[PDB]
Amino acid sequence: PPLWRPGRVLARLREHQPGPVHIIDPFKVPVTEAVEKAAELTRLGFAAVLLASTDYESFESHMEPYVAAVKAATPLPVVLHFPPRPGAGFPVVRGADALLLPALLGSGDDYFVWKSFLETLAAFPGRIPREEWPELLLTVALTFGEDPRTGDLLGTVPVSTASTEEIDRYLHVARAFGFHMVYLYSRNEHVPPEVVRHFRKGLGPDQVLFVSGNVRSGRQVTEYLDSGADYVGFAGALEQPDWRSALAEIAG
Amino acid sequence: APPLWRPGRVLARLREHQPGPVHIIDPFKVPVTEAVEKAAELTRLGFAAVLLASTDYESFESHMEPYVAAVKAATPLPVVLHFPPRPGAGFPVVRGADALLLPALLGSGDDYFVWKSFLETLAAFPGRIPREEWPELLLTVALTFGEDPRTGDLLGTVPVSTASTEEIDRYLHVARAFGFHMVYLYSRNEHVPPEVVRHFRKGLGPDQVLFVSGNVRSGRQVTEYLDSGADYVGFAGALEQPDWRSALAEIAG
Ligand SMILES: CC(C)=CCC/C(C)=C/CC/C(C)=C\CO[C@H](COP(=O)(O)O)C(=O)O
Ligand SMILES: CC(C)=CCC/C(C)=C/CC/C(C)=C\CO[C@H](COP(=O)(O)O)C(=O)O
Ligand SMILES: [Mg+2]
Repeated sequence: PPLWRPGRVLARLREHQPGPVHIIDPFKVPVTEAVEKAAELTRLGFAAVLLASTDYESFESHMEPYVAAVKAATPLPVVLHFPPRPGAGFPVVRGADALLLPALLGSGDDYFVWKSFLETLAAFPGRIPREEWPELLLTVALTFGEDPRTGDLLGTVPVSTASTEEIDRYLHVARAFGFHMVYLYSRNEHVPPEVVRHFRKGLGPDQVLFVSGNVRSGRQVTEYLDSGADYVGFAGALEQPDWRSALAEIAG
Repeated sequence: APPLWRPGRVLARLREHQPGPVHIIDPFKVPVTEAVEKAAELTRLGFAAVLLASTDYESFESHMEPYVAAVKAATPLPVVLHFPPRPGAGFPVVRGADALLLPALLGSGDDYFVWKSFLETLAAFPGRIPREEWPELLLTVALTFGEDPRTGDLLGTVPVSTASTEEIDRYLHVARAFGFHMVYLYSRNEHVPPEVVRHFRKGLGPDQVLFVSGNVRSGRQVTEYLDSGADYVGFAGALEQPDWRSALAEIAG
């Protein structure tokens, strides 16, 4: 089993053409609605389905059957993205194709910078046979704009864009440590397109670049893809009754 | 549960013990009876720990479990293992060791030796050894100085540039933000520059332990490195000879 080495999911993300990726928050979206949504993602040509949230409780009992219901509705890989908790590490369930593991390089708490990875692997394989574990996508995760919620929870400080000094240090780490992916996120604002370009030009060719946060239009998706993002994530735009119209606009 | 990667007793002792020399016994070259004779002397000098370390090893578990047990019966000092990892296995480990020094070779061109060795080692934990009997892990930034094709060929290391502080400062930023426990500055064929030691001491947090080793053969060298800010000054080869008692007395005095 690849585990922390590159596997099937990373290969699919590297070779698929760039595009939008819908993110289903499984603790806010009822499983029946997630299944209806998942059936549409497949038709649009998205590369994967991400299940992600800042908050979670009773993870294993909720997520194992939630992941199975989504997998029955779409052939796309199902990737989990959640923060770790001291004493447990990152949450995991069998059936997920991959876990996106964020190393929060801008956090003031070394647990969220990377020690969460050590706690997670110490606990591996735990309850799940090694042969059935999801693959791990080792990711540099950076936050942009004022965000006291993630700051309070994970210790993140917004990345300073007054110079490229801080991002240049993250680029050196992303390259030398052989991270698989970089995830640029803004909870309350927008990751700057020029930061996306700086990362695309500074990363190796096989390092996958995700951008998300407040993407609500196809124009925003296009601008980020033109700036070099491999995938543009969006969750909140579809957390409403008229999600089918919003999805068609974002994917158009 | 074992502290494992969290700070434990061995790190607390390294943090609080008086700075000084630390002898490193290569267990694949030094016979165990000589290691035991050495261990008794290191105890008298009040060194902080006994390191068992080597670039090379074979049949690790069967050789090291009895070797560590004999050294532990000879000294009350913590026994710390320091060896390179191997893809497919991670770092080598035996029960009985108090701690394993885990080197993140930040200057390597191979990401396995930069840090993925840590992921393979923890994945494999607990493995063949019960959780409660595992050694503590000392998370360490490991940096090499001077021409060294042996470590370059084995682990992908490139000598750290001392032409400016650009490279070193990036390693300090990582050492601090990632919360490494220790920094180990090593030169196989030359000497780590005392000024680099001082730059690291000034740049590290107060609880980050700084080790320097490589070609230390005299007490004057130990004093110079301790005066430059090293917490511990390692030495192996100086004692790999018949007149080791004289050499130890000169390095420790
Ligand atoms: C901070 C970090 C990057 C990782 C640590 C783990 C962590 C907190 C993972 C949860 C997923 C996440 C980064 C943000 C939540 O929502 C956005 C979509 O936003 P929108 O509703 O605005 O589209 C998403 O899932 O990407
Ligand atoms: C490259 C690195 C720092 C870590 C990777 C793992 C690794 C190769 C561990 C083995 C220990 C080591 C760094 C060097 C061997 O001898 C010196 C003492 O030298 P002297 O005989 O000149 O006194 C020592 O043990 O420190
Ligand atoms: Mg494990």
